[PDB]
Amino acid sequence: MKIRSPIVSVLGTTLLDHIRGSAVASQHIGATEIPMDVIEGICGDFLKKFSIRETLPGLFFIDTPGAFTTLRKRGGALADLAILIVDINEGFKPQTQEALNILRMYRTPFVVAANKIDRIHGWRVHEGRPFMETFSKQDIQVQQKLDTKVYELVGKLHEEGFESERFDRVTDFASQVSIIPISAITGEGIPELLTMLMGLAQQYLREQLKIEEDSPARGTILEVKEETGLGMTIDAVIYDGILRKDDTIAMMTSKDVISTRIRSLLKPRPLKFQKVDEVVAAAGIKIVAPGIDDVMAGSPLRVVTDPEKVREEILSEIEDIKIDTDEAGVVVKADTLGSLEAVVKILRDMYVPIKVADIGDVSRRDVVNAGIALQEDRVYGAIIAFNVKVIPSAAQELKNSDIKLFQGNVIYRLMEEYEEWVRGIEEEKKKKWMEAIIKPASIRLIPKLVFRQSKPAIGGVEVLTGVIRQGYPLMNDDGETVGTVESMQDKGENLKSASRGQKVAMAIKDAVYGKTIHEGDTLYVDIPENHYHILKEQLLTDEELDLMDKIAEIKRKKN
Repeated sequence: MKIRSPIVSVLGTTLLDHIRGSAVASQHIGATEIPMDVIEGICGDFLKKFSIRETLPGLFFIDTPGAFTTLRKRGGALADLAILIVDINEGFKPQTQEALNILRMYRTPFVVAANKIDRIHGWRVHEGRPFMETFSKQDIQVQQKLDTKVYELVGKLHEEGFESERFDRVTDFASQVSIIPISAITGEGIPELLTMLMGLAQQYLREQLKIEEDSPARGTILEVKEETGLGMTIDAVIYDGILRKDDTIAMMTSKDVISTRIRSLLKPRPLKFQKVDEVVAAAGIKIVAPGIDDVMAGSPLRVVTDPEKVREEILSEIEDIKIDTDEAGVVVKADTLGSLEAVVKILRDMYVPIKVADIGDVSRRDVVNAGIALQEDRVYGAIIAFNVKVIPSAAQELKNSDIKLFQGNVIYRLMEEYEEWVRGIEEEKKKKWMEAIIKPASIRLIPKLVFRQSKPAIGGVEVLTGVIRQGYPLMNDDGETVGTVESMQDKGENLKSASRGQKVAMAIKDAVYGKTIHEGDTLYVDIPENHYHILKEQLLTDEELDLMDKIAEIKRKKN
C-alpha cells in the first residue's frame, strides 16, 4: 500500500505552463506532476506548518481546464482538490457559477486563484515572488485597488452561498473559500496558491490517497482520440493500482462493456511519445489497443481479473447514470457521460424523479416518453437537454405542446429555468383546483325590483363581498337554506360570475319572495363545512376574510 499524490483539477493554461516551467527550471499524458521537493522549493517556510508534506509524492494536476465532469470515478469526481480560476479584473462570469455549482455539488475542496493581478493599473511585476512579498512592494493605492476587486469577488461568492476571504485573512479554513491573488503569466502568488492546496490536503485528505500499488489498475478514460501513426488511442488517468503493457482492460462503449489487450502504453518524451512497460496509480497515460473507437469518455477503466465481476461492476456504475424506467417522469439528455451524471445528480438532488437519462441528441422516443410521463403531472412532461441538439425526427413529433423542452450549454440556467417553469405550472394548478371551491360571497336583495316571485324567484341583486357564481347555494341570516343561484344578468350581459358592487338581475331556484326570501335581505353563500376548512392553503381579499368569519358565526349558531 502507498499514499498517492492528490489529483487536482483546474476549473475556470499558463497556470500549468508557468508551473511546468517552475519545476523544469530545476511526464504524463493529459497531466503534470509537481514532485513534493519542487513544491517545497517554491513554497518557502510557509509549507512547514503542514505535516502531510512529509508523506505525499507531490501534486498531480489534470491538464483539463473546465471537463472535470469527465474526470469522474464511481460516485463523482476523480479530483481530490481543485483550483477555481477567476479573473480578478473581470470578476465573476457564467462559467464561474457553473464551476462553483459543480464543485459544491461534488463536495470537492477548492481554492480560488484570482488571476491577472499584473493587469491592475499601476501594478509593478516582481517575477515569481510570493503574493505577500509582491503585494507589499506595490503603491498604497494599487494595494487598495486589488483589495477592492478581491472584496467584489467575496461579494459574489456570498450571493452564491460561499463565505470566503483573501487567504491570509481567512478565519476557519474549513468553511471559507481562500482566495489567492495571482498572475499565471508572472510567477506572482503561485507559492501561496500551492501552499493553500497543501493546506486543503492537510485538512481533508487521508484514506482517499491510499492505493494498493500492486492491485489491478483502476482508472478513468478522459479522451478517445486518433493519433498519427497509431489510430484510435485512449488517454486515461490511473488512480489506483498498476497498469501493464500486456494487460486486458474493460471499459464501457455506448452499447456494451468491452475489453481489449493493450499493445502499447505511451507517455510524453522525458527531459513524440515514449513507450513504457507499466504505470502506477498517480498516472496519466495514452493507450494503444484494437477494438476501441466507440469507447465513452468518462467511462471507468479496469484491468481485467475476472471478466464477469469486472463486467457487472462496470455495468452497475453506468446503470446509475442511465435510467430507462417507466414510472416517475422527466427525461434528461446530456452530450457526455460526465455531464449526464452531473445533471442527474443535481436533479436527483432536487428530489425530482427521472424517467430517462442518456447521451445524445433528443429523439422521437424521448418525446414519446416525456409524454408517457406527462400523463401524470405535467411537471414531468419536460425534456432537459444539456449541450445536445434536437433531431429533426423529434423536433416535429414534438410540435404538439404539453412537453416543455429546456435547451442550453449551461447547467444551472437550465435548472433555474426548470424550477421557475415548475413554479408557474405549480401556481397554475392550485388555481385550477380553486375554482372547484365555493368561495365566500355576500348578496343583498335590492328592494322594489322583483320580476318574479316563485318558479325561479327573480330579483335585482347587489354583490356585497366576494364573487357569487352560478350554482352557488344561498342561505338565510340564520343559516336556513333559501335557494340556489340559477342565473344572472348584468344589464344585458348573461353572467355566471359577479363581484364587487356589481348589481344584476338574479334568478334564484327554490326561493320565494315574501316567504323564503325578502327584499332588503342579505343572503350568504352556503359554503360546505369541508370547503370552509380549506381556508388553509386557500387564503382572499380583506373582505372575503371578514365575510368567511361571518358565514362561520352564522352557521356556528347550529354547530
